[PDB]
Amino acid sequence: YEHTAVMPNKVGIPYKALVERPGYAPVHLQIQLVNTRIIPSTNLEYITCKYKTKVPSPVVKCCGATQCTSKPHPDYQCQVFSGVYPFMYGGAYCFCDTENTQMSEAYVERSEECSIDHAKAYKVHTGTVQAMVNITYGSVSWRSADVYVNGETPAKIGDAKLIIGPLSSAWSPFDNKVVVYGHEVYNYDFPEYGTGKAGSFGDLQSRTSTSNDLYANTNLKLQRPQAGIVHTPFTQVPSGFERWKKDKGAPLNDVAPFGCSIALEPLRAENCAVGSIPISIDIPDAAFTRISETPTVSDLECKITECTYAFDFGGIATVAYKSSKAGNCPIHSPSGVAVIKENDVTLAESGSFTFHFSTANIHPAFKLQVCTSAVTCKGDCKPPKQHTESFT
Repeated sequence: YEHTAVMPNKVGIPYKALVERPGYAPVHLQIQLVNTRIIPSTNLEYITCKYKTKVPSPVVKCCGATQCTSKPHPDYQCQVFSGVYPFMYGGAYCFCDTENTQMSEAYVERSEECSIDHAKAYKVHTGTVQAMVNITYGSVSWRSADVYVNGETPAKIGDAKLIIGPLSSAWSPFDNKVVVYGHEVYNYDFPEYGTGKAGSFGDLQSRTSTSNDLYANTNLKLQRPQAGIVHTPFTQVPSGFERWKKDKGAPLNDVAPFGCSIALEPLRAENCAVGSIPISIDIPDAAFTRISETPTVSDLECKITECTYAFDFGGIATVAYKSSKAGNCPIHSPSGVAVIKENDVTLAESGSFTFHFSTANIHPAFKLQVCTSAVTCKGDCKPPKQHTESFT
């Protein structure tokens, strides 16, 4: 058999239904989401970190002069200072007194912390969405399995064949450009490709964690060594990675709508309850039984004892019933007013039983259906005083 419906995209609660083909006894289907992962497709543009300005030793070219060349280093800086006469330990340095020479040489590179703490700049496309469902039907125990959310791909949970999706809405918490740092992700909308602005977010952009070409823009500027002393002073804007790491906005783990955490390894968005899931289950024929051996149910009445429209199962009702034969058969309320905790009941001779339920209505109007027959419990005027509520 094959039963189709639509269920809500909510994780913790189960979705219950009664699938029934005439001639056979109904079987209770109960399928519950556990995970719901809208996983986009990401490619790593670069990883930005805090820089380090390495300074190879300055060559002091006594009497004469030493012009330099340009070199293939990131943010490399030449300039030569004139008239230094430096003073090392235990004497002066090369008394020419108009040396016309000094070589301040500074260039940017990755720091040792760059391999431990870096912010990766991912681009984002729509990608895919999947989940992991847990299903029970009839008498078979709970069985769970990862399943794609789309109309095409089926899934073998036990023996029954499952098809869910596509998701009723294409909304995703992410957007075209995101930044991953640590365990968290930020919707920083403008990672820069090869155009850094000297210390905002992108100032040392490395195409990967080990690229041998680090686009460095830090306004590295060399300065005169004053009063005749050998050192390579410089002055650059503070790190942009440090600035972003300091004054970032809130993460997307804490401002994402629809209440979803953000797993990082596939860069998922777990349990983000929005929309609906079309559902189509294919149950084995063996799961059904001939209606001859199941309890026929007639001479039925439903008295509501007491209830309250809270999230939890704040409801009790009792149905009186005149038996046909002893057995065990299911319950389900297909209406949207009430949701019933109990799945199956043992009907003995004159079996009158009770069931608990939850509702959001002041005066309910749900109709219970117990083992191939329907009884309407109008319900009483119930008082007031995380779970399933229609609330319409």
